[PDB]
Amino acid sequence: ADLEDNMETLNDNLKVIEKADNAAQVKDALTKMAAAAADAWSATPPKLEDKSPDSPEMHDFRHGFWILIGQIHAALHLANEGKVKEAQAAAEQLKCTCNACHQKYR
Amino acid sequence: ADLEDNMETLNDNLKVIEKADNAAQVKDALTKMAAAAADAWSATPPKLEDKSPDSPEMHDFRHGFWILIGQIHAALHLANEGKVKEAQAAAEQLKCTCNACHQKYR
Amino acid sequence: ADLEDNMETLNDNLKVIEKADNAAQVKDALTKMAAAAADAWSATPPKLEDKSPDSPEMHDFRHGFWILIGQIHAALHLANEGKVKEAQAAAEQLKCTCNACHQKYR
Amino acid sequence: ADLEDNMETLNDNLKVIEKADNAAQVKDALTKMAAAAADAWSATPPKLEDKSPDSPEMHDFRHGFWILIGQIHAALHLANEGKVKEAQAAAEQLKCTCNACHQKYR
Ligand code: HEC
Ligand code: HEC
Ligand code: HEC
Ligand code: HEC
Ligand SMILES: [Cu+2]
Ligand SMILES: [Cu+2]
Repeated sequence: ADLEDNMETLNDNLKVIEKADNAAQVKDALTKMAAAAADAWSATPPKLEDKSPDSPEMHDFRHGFWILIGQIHAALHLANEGKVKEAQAAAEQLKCTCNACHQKYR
Repeated sequence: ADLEDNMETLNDNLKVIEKADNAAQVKDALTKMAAAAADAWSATPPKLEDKSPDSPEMHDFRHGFWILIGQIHAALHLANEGKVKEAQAAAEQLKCTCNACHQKYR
Repeated sequence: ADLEDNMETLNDNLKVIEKADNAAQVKDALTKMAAAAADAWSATPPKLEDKSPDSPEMHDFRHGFWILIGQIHAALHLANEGKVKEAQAAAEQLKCTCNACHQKYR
Repeated sequence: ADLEDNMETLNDNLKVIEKADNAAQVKDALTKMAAAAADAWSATPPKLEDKSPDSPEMHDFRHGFWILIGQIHAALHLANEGKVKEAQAAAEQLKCTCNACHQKYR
């Protein structure tokens, strides 16, 4: 999609997890978010349309995305091991990368 | 997806990346493999239908999707950093994980 | 340290962790847990002294060592933000990875 | 310990990883760089002695060791499967997270 769209894609599935009924709901959000990640991972955001894509600062906006996905599929290692409340909670305790990025980069 | 088509996409991108020129195809191909081995996460294997789905075998079967998916995203990290070939590199070392499964759960 | 030793260390620091009181008292045994898991990662127990170091069945064994200290730090990663009972919770899913391996190769 | 000397632990061990020819040298070096990361993780650098441990400057700063030990361990993977060319070829690559959190927070 586009950097801004992707970001609402993840605003969606992150409350649909918090809402999560079952273990497929979670499983499906987490999918459509690492899906939704990668797409962001390759964008240049507003601010840093001045830093090279080689810049230390782009590595890191790009590494914010790294981190995120690791946090996601580690939520998926808890959705697929039968326990959703702990997966749900990895998905809340996830906003720490979210705000991390924004503050640096939005 | 069904397992063996997930596995086919997996294999097919493992060839793309192997035969890739630049940052995109690697990124695009590893982005595909992601969703792919994401999906197989839950998909169930024949040889483990006679183990509970909340068993240490089934845990340790899904756990190999955890991994896999990460070497993929770690490679994506170098793909998404311009380090084209060494994403191709990372692509090949992946294959410890893929195998390690096959020799346990195929 | 050889095998059994890295283990009980990993298995003592677990108890230390469950009961402990502060994020810095649960830190240092999640670091202990790790450091030992690093030294366990070179190991080759009896059930796999059987097979080769290039064996995939060797590679899968030294992969729960990858997983584990992966999630050890996902657990270390919560202590550091004042999240104690969450990172003591991570300490408890994290043993489905002690699980995985024992059910295969001990 | 205080973070200061942690950040010269890490550096030299890079000196001592690209000053290897074989496993343990590249396999142990990386070992203690993980301890190196582990303790630093908790410390408040000079430049955030004004912000709260709940703050997204800190969340992010100490997320940067999260990564690191991933990139380290991940290069210890290949160190343990025997792959020195591939774990050294990969330790110097971690580079772009050394110099990523420097430029931001150092
Ligand atoms: C590295 C990313 C991988 C590649 C390349 C392939 N796989 Fe797998 N895989 C696994 C099992 C138990 C099967 C059996 C299929 C079934 O029973 O229906 C498969 C299947 C395949 C196939 C072909 C299957 C066919 O009949 O056509 C290919 C070509 C293939 N896989 C390639 C196990 C696993 C697994 C468990 C965690 C890992 C991660 C991978 N395989 C990874 C790869
Ligand atoms: C937390 C993640 C873990 C705990 C807690 C324990 N293990 Fe391990 N383990 C593994 C093997 C292959 C052995 C063989 C023992 C031998 O060498 O004879 C063990 C052993 C233990 C022991 C008993 C030690 C003794 O004989 O005196 C305990 C209490 C124990 N383990 C607890 C394999 C693995 C492994 C593979 C990657 C995982 C990650 C762990 N074990 C993890 C834990
Ligand atoms: C690794 C970096 C990264 C993290 C992670 C990230 N964002 Fe963003 N986010 C950005 C950037 C850059 C912008 C501003 C992009 C722009 O203005 O074009 C942004 C902006 C947004 C926007 C503005 C949308 C718009 O269309 O104007 C929303 C909504 C948002 N983030 C939600 C989220 C949520 C929810 C999460 C976690 C589920 C998240 N973001 C995680 C980098 C990130
Ligand atoms: C998570 C953030 C982060 C990581 C990752 C990081 N640094 Fe540091 N670095 C810092 C901070 C903060 C300081 C300031 C040290 C102080 O005086 O407390 C620093 C300082 C240093 C120094 C100067 C030591 C001094 O006494 O001033 C060196 C050398 C250094 N880092 C090397 C490295 C290397 C090599 C790596 C990667 C293996 C690395 N750093 C990774 C944050 C980081
Ligand atoms: Cu965090
Ligand atoms: Cu990087």
